[PDB]
Parts: sequence; structure tokens; C-alpha cells
Amino acid sequence: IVDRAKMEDTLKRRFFYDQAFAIYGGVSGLYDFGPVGCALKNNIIQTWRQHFIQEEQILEIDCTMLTPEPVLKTSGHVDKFADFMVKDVKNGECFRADHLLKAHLQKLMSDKKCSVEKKSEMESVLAQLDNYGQQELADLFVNYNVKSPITGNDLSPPVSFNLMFKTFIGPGGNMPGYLRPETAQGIFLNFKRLLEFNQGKLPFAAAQIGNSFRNEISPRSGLIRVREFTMAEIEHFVDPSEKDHPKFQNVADLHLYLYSAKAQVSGQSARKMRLGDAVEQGVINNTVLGYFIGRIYLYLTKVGISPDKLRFRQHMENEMAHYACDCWDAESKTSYGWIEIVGCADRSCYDLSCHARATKVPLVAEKPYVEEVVPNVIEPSFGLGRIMYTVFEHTFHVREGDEQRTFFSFPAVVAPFKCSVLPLSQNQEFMPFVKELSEALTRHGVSHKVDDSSGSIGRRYARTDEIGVAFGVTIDFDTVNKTPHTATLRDRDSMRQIRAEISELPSIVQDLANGNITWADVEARYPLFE
Amino acid sequence: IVDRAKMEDTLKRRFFYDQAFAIYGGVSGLYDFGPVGCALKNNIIQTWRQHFIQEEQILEIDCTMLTPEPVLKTSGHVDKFADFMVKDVKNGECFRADHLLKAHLQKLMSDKKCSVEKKSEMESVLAQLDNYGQQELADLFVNYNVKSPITGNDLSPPVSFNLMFKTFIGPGGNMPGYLRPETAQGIFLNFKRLLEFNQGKLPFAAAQIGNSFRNEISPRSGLIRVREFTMAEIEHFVDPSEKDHPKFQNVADLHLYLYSAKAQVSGQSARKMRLGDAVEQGVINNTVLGYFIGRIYLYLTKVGISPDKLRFRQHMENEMAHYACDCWDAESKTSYGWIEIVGCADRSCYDLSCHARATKVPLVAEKPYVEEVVPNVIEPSFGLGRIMYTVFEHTFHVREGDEQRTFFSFPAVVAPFKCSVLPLSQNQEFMPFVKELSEALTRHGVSHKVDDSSGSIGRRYARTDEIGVAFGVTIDFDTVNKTPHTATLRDRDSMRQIRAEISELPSIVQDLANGNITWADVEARYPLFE
Ligand SMILES: Nc1ncnc2c1ncn2[C@@H]1O[C@@H](COP(=O)(O)OP(=O)(O)OP(=O)(O)O)[C@H](O)[C@H]1O
Ligand SMILES: Nc1ncnc2c1ncn2[C@@H]1O[C@@H](COP(=O)(O)OP(=O)(O)OP(=O)(O)O)[C@H](O)[C@H]1O
Repeated sequence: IVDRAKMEDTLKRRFFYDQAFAIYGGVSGLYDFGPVGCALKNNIIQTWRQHFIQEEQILEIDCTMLTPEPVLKTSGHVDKFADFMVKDVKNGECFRADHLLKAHLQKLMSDKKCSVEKKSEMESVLAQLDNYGQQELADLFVNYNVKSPITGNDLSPPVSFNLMFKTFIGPGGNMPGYLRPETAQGIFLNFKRLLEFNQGKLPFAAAQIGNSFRNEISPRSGLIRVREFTMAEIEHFVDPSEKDHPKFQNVADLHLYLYSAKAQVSGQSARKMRLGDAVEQGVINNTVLGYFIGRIYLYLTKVGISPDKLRFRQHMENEMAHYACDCWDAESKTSYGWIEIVGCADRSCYDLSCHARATKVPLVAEKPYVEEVVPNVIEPSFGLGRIMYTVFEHTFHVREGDEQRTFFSFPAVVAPFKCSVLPLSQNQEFMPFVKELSEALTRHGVSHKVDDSSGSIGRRYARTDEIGVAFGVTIDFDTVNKTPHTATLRDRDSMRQIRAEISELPSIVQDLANGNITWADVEARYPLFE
Repeated sequence: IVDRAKMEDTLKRRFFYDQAFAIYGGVSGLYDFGPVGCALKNNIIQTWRQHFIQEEQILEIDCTMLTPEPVLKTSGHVDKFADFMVKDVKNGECFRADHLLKAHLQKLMSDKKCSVEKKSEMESVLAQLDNYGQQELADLFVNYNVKSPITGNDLSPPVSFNLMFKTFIGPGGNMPGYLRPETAQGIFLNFKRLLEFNQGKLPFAAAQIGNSFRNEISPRSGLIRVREFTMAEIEHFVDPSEKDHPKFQNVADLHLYLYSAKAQVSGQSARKMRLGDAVEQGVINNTVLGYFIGRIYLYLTKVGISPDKLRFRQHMENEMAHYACDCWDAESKTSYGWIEIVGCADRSCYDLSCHARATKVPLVAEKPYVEEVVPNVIEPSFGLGRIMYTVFEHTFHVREGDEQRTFFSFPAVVAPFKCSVLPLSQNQEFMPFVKELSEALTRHGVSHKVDDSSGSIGRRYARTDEIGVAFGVTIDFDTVNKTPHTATLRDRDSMRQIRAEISELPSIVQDLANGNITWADVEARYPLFE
């Protein structure tokens, strides 16, 4: 139960992100990222690269964002990629029917005058919103008589709204284009060149880390709903008859919350199963999908997401994407309820085929005389924007001190900079120490910054914790005058300190950040400091 | 004099880049980058970060690409950001007048029937093309009677063509938007928040590394002219009365080719002056601009650009950008002649003012009672796309061998991967060595890859050189059987080899790549290997 308000204030004050074109009134769905935001955003992407691209030796390509209409028409986006929109007959004001109806029912279930018999009924409606097609939503909008949230006017019937941005490539109108709503397509149009890289055998995964555009109808979720964001997508091309992953046993012992399609249609809750048992009992189709669900869980967890607030929900029969036949979304529980931050879909083979036909260009591989096959693809899609935000709410805390200080418990691999070196005097008495410590840290690969801000050592850290800095080393006079020269090591979360020689701290902070040593261990080997 | 044709073939075969939406016929100005392309593209950006952001402790932000019309209207892009376009009256076919006229004169100067008196005259015309405004170009198009390049029909008079892409943010048309043709604007709209970071003092530089869009009229220069590219821009906010840079003495002894505005209007050539002498003789206005010109020269040179093919040309009076009052472009001589790859402009203070007014939001700083001032900004703009391409032509070579093999002499800091470990047998006899070498290299921070391709050791490298791999270590039977165990170190460019213990090579390759040791030194300490 995080206090969004108080948090958003800290994220904007320290400038993690903020409204884009603020001095012009701003634009919904558009935000800019400040220094700290970029540092944290870059750490997440780098962590992702090591976790997937590096770990699975994935190929990398960087395709264009502009796309000629024909390409997206063949993919089915020009037809099925949209959201149901509604608007009051009085003025323009557009709203995403899907969500509005969801916010309306929550208002009715909240009202005490609501009977248990109804509150229950409405729950069955919400837990099946992504299914209700064109007509079905129209009925609910009439049954519950939904009306504009503000100055409640009459709402027009629900209609489709293509979420792709429109443009024109080159002078004239002969070539109408769009801004890619996803990156996947780019990888498909380059399947042959990519297939050639792996000698021609399967499986093999291609990846992309670029920006995608979504002309979202009415964004009101901060960074959760933007019309422009960076997403990392992997296209795991596997043979339809070989949907088995060799490394699955690496994540078979993971206990994570699964919310199958059945559990949703049978009105029951999500179960916390073992990834292996899940694949066994037929819950999770194959092991390829299961391996990725594990890799995903691990990544999100390693970045800072809370396990007790993370679950994988399976799509419904008619909730499926136009290009999918099965999918599982990694949802994180936030102040906006459960929201998908990573979509692991199973586009059986809808893409290579469509493009193959439309262009009469064959896109297949061969196996052992020899047979050709159309590669089935499992696509783990990461929304680096939502993942970062979820980290904010899952690590944001308010110190128990009356000063109402806040801080983020960012893991050591995502925090802006691991250590914060802050000395009392910046004269030539401490420089000999600050200098060596700063370089000793660098040799250990520990990102840091020397503090110069004004205020007491206690306030000096209050600002460091605010942006989530993992550790801190205080160099006082006793560090300079006394001998051996010892400095103070401070832990962000607990605020507890330690006193050790200023020459051993480097390797220590390195193990604390690398996860080789526990803060408990530190308090066990070295003398405590109040 | 590089053979573009042969080169483009190698760049596409190894998949550095290629036509985007190829199976759909492709689109001019749009290209995708393959694995090697991405590796090299990422090395350049990383090298840039260390050279500028890290070296000058520049602040970093990441703004949106979508921009609401009002913002670009206030910047003057909706009015002056365009290119003169012409088209034959027969069909659509659009052409950039600016260039077409330039290609026409070159055809006339090439023809032997052309007299010296005329060839000279035309040169004076080309060396002043970016000046000729609306009317002036119309005359030349009539005087030289320019006509469509293909099936030469009659060309319509030259007219302006806004290069920005058009779109609509959100449902409806109440909010018309554009795709940022540059990043600078984003940094200006966030001036206050950024100014606050530096306590409020000047100077201070903000930066951005994102994509920009340019609806280029008719792109025919491969990667030189794209409608989508990644650009790194720095906004050095300095006080108008303090246009002096403290570090200038770090690049004062640089001898680079300068092509002042005068030299262009006085029909004379470019001089190779000393950066310091240039600022003295009033050539280069201030030292702030001079420091950056040096930093730029160093970066481009460090990346792989040839000094004898690099020059800094100063803009003409009416060639100035709508937001500039003075500028210098770093031009590289390529198969397309001199092209700007880095634009270092001096937008005196045109931006902060425009936005300040239009929104009635004050954007200024203060100095020592105290006075407020409108920061003058020097904007070094890097087109990471053109810089990479220039590196291709300036490092592409054809082995003297009849097999017509090619290779790129990529510096160690940009090559896909510094070293290439290739063993003869991949059995369990060499693994103990390949393993240790691979890890020893990693501990030294040397990017590498174990070769598995088929063919003789000589052909194994022919493919490694093709993508520009700096070095290579061959592990043969003598490395396994003999003792001490020695491997062969091979230099890409010279193809010359060395024989040293397989345990010392790691540190050696590290110094060769880091530039601590010369290949000559290696041949001086260790025994040569034929
Ligand atoms: N507007 C957005 N802002 C930020 N990230 C987004 C946005 N829309 C989608 N994503 C990211 O892309 C999603 C994967 O693609 P997907 O097509 O499943 O989105 P989606 O199903 O349409 O989600 P939504 O129900 O929120 O519209 C990631 O789960 C999510 O982080
Ligand atoms: N179409 C393009 N493709 C790749 N890079 C580009 C393109 N257009 C501009 N750039 C990059 O941005 C330039 C800086 O901005 P600038 O406004 O000076 O471009 P420009 O003066 O319009 O150049 P041009 O004469 O080629 O149109 C860098 O010098 C160049 O690398």
C-alpha cells in the first residue's frame, strides 16, 4: 500500500522523470527523464542485457521505427490493433471503454449500499474484461448505464480505435506510414539473414531494444501509460515439434504465483506453484515458455520487484492478441492494481507466414531426408518503462522519523550509484583519503560520487537515500588524525553503520553490492559504530 | 578513393546494416542494423560518452520524440526548417533542388567540351550553394536550365519543404504533433531543472542521446541520408560575457584543417592551422567553441576518421541555421565529397528566449549586486550514423591478394570485438587452453570470441578481418604438445604474427588494444612467426 502522491513528488523533485513540455501545459502520456532517471534506466537495460542477451547468446538488431503501411497491414495491426473508445455526446472527450467500465464497477462495489449478491456479480465481470468484445461491452455500458466520469454526460457506444500513429514518408501521400507499436516485426522481416547466422539450425533468438509508439487513448497512469516508451523484445524461434528448453531445469524449483486462464474463468484465485510442477500438470504448455517465465521472474526480482506482488496471468480465449494463440503476462501489483509489465506470448507462427505470403518470399528452416518447417516463436516482451515504475512503488519507503524523509531500497545493480563517499572537510587533509578511496572503488568497479552538499552528515545522507544510493562511507577527522585510519560504512536501508580501515572498505562494499556478503556479515566481522 | 560498391556489399553481407523492409521493396532513407552493426554502433556511442559526458561531467536527460506543434512553432522549425524541393511537371518525383543543381554543375564541369573559364565559374557557384536563397536558386535552375536527372522532363520552380514528420497525439485533431528533428529543444524546456543541478552557476552542459526524424526529400546517400537516426547532442550553457573555456589549452596544439567563411567567399582553400593560433587571429570566435572543435577532432580521430580527410568548415552569412549566429561543421571527405558529420553551432541565445516569451516563463541565471543573464549556448551535434559510415570508408581496405579479400582497420575501441581466439581442434586437448585464454582475456577486459567457422586458419581469419577484428590468437598443436605452451598472435592490418607463451598474450593484447604498446614493440620483444 504505497502512497503514490508522496512518491511521485520525490521522483519529480530529484528529477527521475517529469512532465514533457511542462512549460507548455504538458501532454498526457509524455514524460522526460532526468539524470537520476537515466542512470537507473540505463542500469535496468544493462542488467537485462546480461540476463537475456548475454546469458542466452541472443542476436541483436536495431530496426527503424517508421514503417510503411503495407508492413503493418500484413501483420494485422492495421486491423486488430486497437482499443474500444467511448466519448460523451456533449463534447469530444474520449475514454478507453475497457477501463472506464472497470472504474465504474469499482465505484459501485465500494458503495456500502451495494449488496453482497451484486458486489460478487461485478467481480465476475471485471475478472473477464479483456474478453468482452465489441457488442458485449456495449451491453455492460447500458446495463450499468455508464456515463462520463466528469460532469457525467451521456456516453456514446464503444468503438474500435487504432492505437498506431499515422504519418507520411517522403513528400506527397503515395507512401503512408506508421510508428511501430512493437519491434517484433523488424526481426521477422530479417528472418533469413538472422537464420543464416545460426548456420540454419533451430532454435535461435533475436532481440531488439528500441522505442515503440502507442497513440494511447486517455493516459492517466503516469509512467504506466505512455504514448512512447523503450521496450526490449526477444523472438525465440523454435521448431513446433521441439518446444522443449534444455535449461528449464535451472528454474524448475521456482515457486511463483500462477493465475491460469481456468482459475479466471472458474472464479477461483491464483496458485503459488513450482515452475516444474506447473509444466507437468499441463498448466504451462511447454518448457520453452516455462524457462522464460522463470528467467523473467528472476530478472524482475533481481531488479527490485517484490515476489509477494508479482504473478503470471494467462490470457483468456478471446483476450488473445491477434498474433497469438497463448500468452502469459508478468503482472505486478501496484497502486493501479495488477498491471502487465512483461508479456510472454506464443505466436505459434502467425508472423513469418503472413509476411511470407504477402511478399511471396519463403521464410522457413529445415531439419533432418530433410524437412522444412515454419518456426514457432515465443516472444518475451519487456516494457522497461513499467518495470522501472514497479520498482519505484516496491522499494519506496518513508523513514520512521518525523521529518518524513523517504528513500528507495534499490538493489545494488540498479541504484544510480552503489556507494556515496562523503567527507566532513574537503580541505587538503581529507583529499589524500577521499582520492585513494575513490580510485580504490573504481578499481573494484563500484560506481560512486563524492558528496559536497551542505548540512550535517545526517542530512547529507538523507539526500543520498532519497535517490536510493546503496551504501555510504563517511570520512571524518578520526579517519585522518587517528591511526589506523578508519572510516564509517553506512547501510542505506537500516542506516546502521560500521567502522573499518579506509583501505578495506573498498573490497567490502564490492562484496556487499555484488551480493557476496550480507550486511549482517559486515556487522559480524567489524566493530559497530553508533 | 574508396570503392563504395565493393564496400557496401561487405557491409551488407556481414550484416552491419541493410535495407529496412527489404522483402517489401524497401524504403529510401530507412535501414536496419545487424549484430556487427549494433556492436560497432554501441562501441561508438560508449566511446562518445567517455569522451564528452564523462570527461566534461555533462548532465544527461532523455526526452520524448513526439512533440506538440506549439513547441516546434516557437523554436522556428515549423517555419524555417525545410529544404528547397523541385519536381518535374510530368509526374510527382520530388528532388532536393540544393543538391540536384550541385550534381548538374558537376556534370558540366566533367564534360571535356567545357571551357576553363566556365568550369571555374561553376566552382564559385557550388562553393556557395548553402547560401543561395529561394529566388537565387530559381535563377540558377533557369540559367543552367536544370532538368530531371532521369528522362529529363521540365522541373518546376524551387519551393520550401518542411522536413518534419506530421502526426496527431491522442484521438481527434485538437493536438497536431511532430517528430523531433533534433533533441536540443527537450533540453531547453527543462532548463530550470537542469540549471538547479549546478547550484545555479554557469557554465554547465546538458546532453541527450536519442533518435531524431527528418522527412528527407530524396535520400540517395545510403547511411549518409536517412529519415531516422541516432544523434548525440550537447548544450553547453555559458554566460555571454564569459565565452572562455578553462581546458582550451588541452587542444591548443592541434593542427587541423580550417575552412573559414572568408576562405569560401574569397575563393581560396582551407588552411591547416593550430587551434590556438586560429582563435588568436580571430578565425575561430571564442575558446569555448575552440575547445569543442578540438574535443570533436580528437573523438572523430579516435573513432577511426582520417586526419587528412577531416576538416572544419564555417557557415556562411545566409547559410546559418534559423537558430544560429555562427557555426562550424566537422566535414569528412567521402565518396560523396565533403559531408557534415558533426555540427558545432553557437545559438547565441535564440532558444531560451523564444520559449521564455511564448510561455511567459522566465529562463535565466544570475551572477555577481547580482545580475541576471540569458545563457548563450554552444551546441555540438553528433550524427552517430554519418560518423560510423565515414569510419567505414576511411578504414575499408582490399588485401593485395588475388582473392580480393577485404577488411576494416577499425581502431581497437570500435571494432566489434578486440581479439579473436581461433584453435585448430575444438576437442578436449585444446579446451584447457582455449578456456583459460578466454577467461584471462575477460579479466583484462578484452572483448573476444572463439572461432568455429570451417576452412584453413588463413580463411578463418579472412572472415575475422572482414568485420574488422583487431587481433587474433592461434592455438595449434605446438601450443598443446610443446612446452612452454606458446600461441600465435596475429595483427589484422599487417597480418604479421608472433609466437609467445599462451599465458602472456592476454596482457599483451590488452596493451595493444589500450594503445599502451605498439605492434612494433611486440615484434621487438617476442620471436617472429611466419
Ligand atoms: N502505454 C504503455 N506504456 C508503457 N509500457 C507499455 C505501454 N503499453 C504496453 N507497454 C509494454 O508493452 C507490453 C507488452 O505488449 P502488450 O501488447 O502485451 O501490451 P498491452 O497487452 O496492450 O498492455 P495494455 O493492457 O496495458 O494495453 C508490456 O507488458 C508493457 O510493459
Ligand atoms: N539525414 C541524416 N542522416 C544522418 N544524419 C544526419 C542527417 N541529417 C543530419 N544528420 C546529422 O545531424 C547533423 C547536425 O544537424 P544539422 O541541422 O547541421 O544537419 P544539416 O545541416 O541539415 O545537414 P544536411 O546538409 O546533410 O541536411 C550532423 O552533422 C549529421 O550527422
